[PDB]
Amino acid sequence: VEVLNIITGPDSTTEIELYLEPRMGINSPTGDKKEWYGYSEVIHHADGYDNNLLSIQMPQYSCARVQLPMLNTDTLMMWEAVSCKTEIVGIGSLISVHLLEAKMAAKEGGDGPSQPIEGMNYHMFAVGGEPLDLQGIESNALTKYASAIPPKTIHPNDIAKLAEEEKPQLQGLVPKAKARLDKDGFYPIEEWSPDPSRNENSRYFGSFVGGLNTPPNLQFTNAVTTVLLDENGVGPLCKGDGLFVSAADICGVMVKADNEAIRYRGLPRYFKVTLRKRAVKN
Amino acid sequence: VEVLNIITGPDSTTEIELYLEPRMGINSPTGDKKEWYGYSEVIHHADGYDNNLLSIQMPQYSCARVQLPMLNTTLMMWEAVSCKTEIVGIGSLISVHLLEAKMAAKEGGDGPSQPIEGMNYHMFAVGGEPLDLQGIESNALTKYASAIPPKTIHPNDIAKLAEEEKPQLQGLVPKAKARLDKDGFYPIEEWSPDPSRNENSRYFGSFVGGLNTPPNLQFTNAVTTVLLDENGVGPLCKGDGLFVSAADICGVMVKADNEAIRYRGLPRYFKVTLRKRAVKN
Amino acid sequence: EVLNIITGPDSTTEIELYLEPRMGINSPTGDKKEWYGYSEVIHHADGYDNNLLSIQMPQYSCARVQLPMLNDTLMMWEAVSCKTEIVGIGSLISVHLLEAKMAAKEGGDGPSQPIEGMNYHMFAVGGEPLDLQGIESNALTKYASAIPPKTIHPNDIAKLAEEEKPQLQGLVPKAKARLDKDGFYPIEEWSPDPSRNENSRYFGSFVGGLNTPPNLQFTNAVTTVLLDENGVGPLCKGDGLFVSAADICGVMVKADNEAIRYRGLPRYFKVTLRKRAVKN
Amino acid sequence: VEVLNIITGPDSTTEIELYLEPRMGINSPTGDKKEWYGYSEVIHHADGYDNNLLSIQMPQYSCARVQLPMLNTDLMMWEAVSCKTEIVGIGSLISVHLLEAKMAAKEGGDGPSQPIEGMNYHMFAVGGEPLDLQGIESNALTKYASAIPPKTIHPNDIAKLAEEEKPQLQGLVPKAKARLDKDGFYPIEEWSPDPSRNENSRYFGSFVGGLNTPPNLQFTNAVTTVLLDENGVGPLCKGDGLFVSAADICGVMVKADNEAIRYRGLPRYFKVTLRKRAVK
Amino acid sequence: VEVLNIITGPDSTTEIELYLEPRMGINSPTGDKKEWYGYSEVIHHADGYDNNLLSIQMPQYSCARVQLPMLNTTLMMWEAVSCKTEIVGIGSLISVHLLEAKMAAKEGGDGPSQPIEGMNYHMFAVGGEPLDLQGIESNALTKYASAIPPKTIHPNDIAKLAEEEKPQLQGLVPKAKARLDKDGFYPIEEWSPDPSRNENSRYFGSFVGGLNTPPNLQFTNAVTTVLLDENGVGPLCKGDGLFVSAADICGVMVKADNEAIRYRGLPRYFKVTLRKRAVKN
Ligand SMILES: [Mg+2]
Ligand SMILES: [Mg+2]
Ligand SMILES: [Mg+2]
Ligand SMILES: [Mg+2]
Ligand SMILES: [Mg+2]
Ligand SMILES: [Mg+2]
Ligand SMILES: [Mg+2]
Ligand SMILES: [Mg+2]
Ligand SMILES: [Mg+2]
Ligand SMILES: [Mg+2]
Repeated sequence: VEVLNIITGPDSTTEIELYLEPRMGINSPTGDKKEWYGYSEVIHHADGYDNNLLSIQMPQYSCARVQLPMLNTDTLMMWEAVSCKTEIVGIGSLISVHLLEAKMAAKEGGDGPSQPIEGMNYHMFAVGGEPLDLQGIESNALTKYASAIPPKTIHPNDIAKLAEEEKPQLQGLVPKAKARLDKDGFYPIEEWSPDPSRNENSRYFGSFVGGLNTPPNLQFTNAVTTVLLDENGVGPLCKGDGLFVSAADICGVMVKADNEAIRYRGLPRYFKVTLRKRAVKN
Repeated sequence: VEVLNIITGPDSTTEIELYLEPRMGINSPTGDKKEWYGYSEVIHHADGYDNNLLSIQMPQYSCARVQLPMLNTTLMMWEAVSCKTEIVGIGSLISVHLLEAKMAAKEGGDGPSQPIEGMNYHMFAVGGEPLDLQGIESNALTKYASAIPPKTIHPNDIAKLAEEEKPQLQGLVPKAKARLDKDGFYPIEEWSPDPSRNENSRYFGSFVGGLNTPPNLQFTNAVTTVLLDENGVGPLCKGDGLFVSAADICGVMVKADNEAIRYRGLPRYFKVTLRKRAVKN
Repeated sequence: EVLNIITGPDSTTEIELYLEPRMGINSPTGDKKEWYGYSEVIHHADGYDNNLLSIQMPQYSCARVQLPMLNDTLMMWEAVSCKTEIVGIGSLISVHLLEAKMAAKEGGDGPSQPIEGMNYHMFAVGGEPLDLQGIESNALTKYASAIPPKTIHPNDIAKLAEEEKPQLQGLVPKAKARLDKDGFYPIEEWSPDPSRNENSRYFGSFVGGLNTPPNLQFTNAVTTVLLDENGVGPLCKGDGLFVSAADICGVMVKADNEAIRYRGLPRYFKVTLRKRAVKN
Repeated sequence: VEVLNIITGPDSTTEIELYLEPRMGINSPTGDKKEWYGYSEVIHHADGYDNNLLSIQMPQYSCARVQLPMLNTDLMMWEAVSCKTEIVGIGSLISVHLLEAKMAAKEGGDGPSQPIEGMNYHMFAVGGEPLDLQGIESNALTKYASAIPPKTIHPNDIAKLAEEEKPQLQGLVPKAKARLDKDGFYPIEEWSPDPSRNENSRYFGSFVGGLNTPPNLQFTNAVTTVLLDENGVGPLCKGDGLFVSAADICGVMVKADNEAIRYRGLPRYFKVTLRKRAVK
Repeated sequence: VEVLNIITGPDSTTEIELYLEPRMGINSPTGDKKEWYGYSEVIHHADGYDNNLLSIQMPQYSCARVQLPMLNTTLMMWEAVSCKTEIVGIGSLISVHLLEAKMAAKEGGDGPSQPIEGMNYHMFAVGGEPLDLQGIESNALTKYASAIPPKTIHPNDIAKLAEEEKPQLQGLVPKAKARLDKDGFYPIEEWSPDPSRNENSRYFGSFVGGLNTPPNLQFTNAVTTVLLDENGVGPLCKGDGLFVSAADICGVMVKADNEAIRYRGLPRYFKVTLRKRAVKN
């Protein structure tokens, strides 16, 4: 669409708010594993080699489409996302040093606190007028993944369909390994990144701090607004009067006392997005 | 309501100042545990599983309401424009002779104590009404002690989820909402500022986790925090009250005899500048 | 001589590409294809007890992109700005890395050590190949030779006698090259040359050590401006744009002997160009 | 005071420069302990419990009053506008041959010493009256030695709480207030700048704690600190006195024989620029 | 000199570029120790106590005077306005096969070497005359070796304090002053830029200490450092000389056999832009 003038006058703006709950692999507070909702299943070093890596061991992106007030119901209009407030909620919970099943931080014979949540932090949020474009990669192209119908997750080679001999290409950049973030708890973080070659109609912001013992470093405020306008002053334009929000917030890992295996911990993300009416020509 | 013009002229502005003392769990310098005022009770890895987690083992938010000069006695409200805030007693964190603290030296050494280090949780807020809180749990089935009168409130006190439903609290339970309306009552480990409310508050928060992290803190009187939003409107004080809230966990001390920890908190100063703002009811 | 910016329709263009990492195993083909995007294993005495191999030496990526052919006024493409991203940062959360050391005590079943340690990140956009300056940490390191050569070393150009090679631990002005070949110039021997690169813009950071947490951001909301203090960006000779990159994201540690491999990630570039009038 | 116009003309500005030497506890290069000037006395975990903690084990604030050119000879005050401040001798922190310092190597080794590292407390202040101080105790019942005359003042020297009320000092005791009116006298561990006062002072402070943390310090003559408030008004010098205050704990050394520590401080330079301000 | 107008005209500016090679102590790629050019000699904890500390064990400041085009053949001086500067060879710091370096693995492993890490000291200066230095000692009674002719100069070489007064040098001795007037002669561990002088120089310094700290270094040709003071005046080049100074310790290597260290330095590049300035004498 050709983008024309910002529409002025009353009822020219609106605001939408929502939460994305974390999809760390145990994605429902129902069923056998409900006690660990908001965490991954336990991961051991030879998972994906000695056995098939399960979807419940692979933190995934969160996403939602929000229905906007129907436009075009004079001038053809679309909702334009201009700015958002986003917040990781429950950061205070990460002070706990009495984590159930967690390794004790003390010498043998001590009675110390648990190790708290620490280690790799992966934080991303996106706002767009259509689903977020993803690019696939593998750290280990020959990782063994559990297979189900219906699929619980999608892997880059499910799309790229390289033969065993060509799958090492996935440790680099395989142009065919592309997808849209159209399903919540379905695309693993460890295999999918936002695609900087697309996303012309989305904005995304991410940080990663790696390692297993690194201090989680997180801020929270309602005083900071993220501007979603591009260099021409145009924000994401909401196709079908739909706003698409995407998130991933791995806040670290817990370490299990009995075998020192880990689980990822995620927190919910809040979004408040401000939108204005923009005139367009088809 | 509808905000109109900033009121100008003589006595159109005012300033308030106060201290919030830390509520790390031992919240009074009186009684059995008064020696540990400004610290938590000792915490061990199985507390809340093998026993009931005590209110005194849970660092809590500080809060106060400050009465302003009464207005309307043009409708007018006090509008908080800016504040100076400061953590006081940072230099006390240099101590390497902490009472009962683990020695930082090999066996047979005479080294210093481990100083205060590890997880830092710093938050201040200024608002025209109590700060909105959202409940969470790191572990939904943590066992909590029940004191008389009750010393803390927990998210499930409000959500009233059945034991099979409580794992919802590891995510976002919308019913688990409260207002920061009592000093030393809302635990930091279960309550966060609610970003879905707080339209009339400003909050600023930082967390650095782990047990060994260096506390990293600045102090100055040369920095002003602006409380105005994108429209140039600050918090509007309902009932001619200003609400201030804080949490400042500065780290942990480690006990020599069993390597259990206590949180350490420091007091926070606030100076808030306000101006009269015309409003339409 | 640089004249006015060209105005009007079709006065600008955009080009997009990916540079794949060249950490030493530079092809997903042959005996070592399973470690594409990683280096060969490195041990402390490699380059002393044996010849250091090209596959053990992370290298710069580069490509030349053909622009729309230009040519009233003579015209060059001028690189104004770019968006660049490291892609696949999410893959660095893996704690089940094949052959990696276990992060737990003997008798544990803990996760693998994740990728961590030294990060070397550089990107460059230029109207001609990036100028490089040669150095050696250890001037007498032994390097393997092949024909065709898999890498070029500063002394291949400087041609110092063995007694003079210690000069390469400082600054040897003759040890200069141009980044004209992808997966050829080792990071550990070649730096962007600050005495040239008049027609190139480069940006780099290094955080060293073997245990350091990788610290990486990714966004599409940040533009890097390529204009100099006079408002002139890279001017594209032969209607070619030259992009260069190095992204060492850290190392993996082998369970067997605690030897390491470097890990690199691909880098995306989008470069916005405008027509600049020039004279001669 | 009601503040009026800046006074312009010749002789309307002046510049003050001086050094504050560190007061880490060994506050003089004379006497039995002179070898450790610029360090604290050694500190053990049980000091203040098993024995009385000494003034020489407690880093203290540095301060000076500087007399300015007298005004209202026969209403004007000096206004501090800006300052350049520098920690001098930062290069000395590279030493890995510190006297009596723990060796950084395994038993059997001949490694370097541990260098200065761990908790860094850096503060400077410029004001037109003494810096206001608020008292606190990390441990309210710490036992302090009493010298004659007194070498330090403690918060309860002013608050005078009974031993049963002293745990109040682990929070905020409003009675525990003092002015930084004496060099090498106010312990950093018990006194902080009082943010409820200091309306006529500007202070700047950074702390990074722990025993293992790297010192992180900058030095330049290219940065000016502005002392003006939101109204463009700097500190106004009461009685034509400028007050400068500092604390620069750069880290600790570890003793080889018992692993006890001494704090190490460095001297701080100030250049303050002042102008005449009319006042009612 | 009273400073007047910037001189405009076609031949009113010039640009100089040069390298300063590192003086970590082994200061020439010739002689017995040429193999360790760009490093210090090995350093042990008791050096300067059980023995005389050698000049080759003490990182030193680099410096050069560049001859500018002669002016005054009305009265004029070269004014340094801005520079680009760069640490060259940062990529070399990825090496984990350092000759003679400690293995980063358990006994019986075959791990990589420990790479260059630990203390980073980075300083550059541009002046119209030699940089002013202030002397200090971490340990006033360190024993310095005394070569003929001297290979370094020590603060007490200028302050001439008796042994009983030398502890003054752990603070600030006003007499301990020098000018950075010789390449590889002034140890970093004893000499800092003098902030009480250097009215006609600009210096920029950073230090990160410890033995295990990751080097943290950037490189670009997109960053220009402005040398103009508050008044818009850059350094004025006395006798038509430009004075550049540097120190770039990038970390230490750790020896396998006894875990003694060597410092490692890298070369620094300078491009300085100068303009003609009128002055009055
Ligand atoms: Mg490919
Ligand atoms: Mg595109
Ligand atoms: Mg829910
Ligand atoms: Mg809301
Ligand atoms: Mg040379
Ligand atoms: Mg040049
Ligand atoms: Mg009190
Ligand atoms: Mg006050
Ligand atoms: Mg002196
Ligand atoms: Mg001076």
